[PDB]
Amino acid sequence: NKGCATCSIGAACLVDGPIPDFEIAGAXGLXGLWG
Repeated sequence: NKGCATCSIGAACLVDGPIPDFEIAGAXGLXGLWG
């Protein structure tokens, strides 16, 4: 959806590898995953 534009980036901490820890910096991406 055009609503979740404030965080079109996407949810990805990367803490599941390099170990940067919940490095999302914009979970808004979820707003787009649905619309």
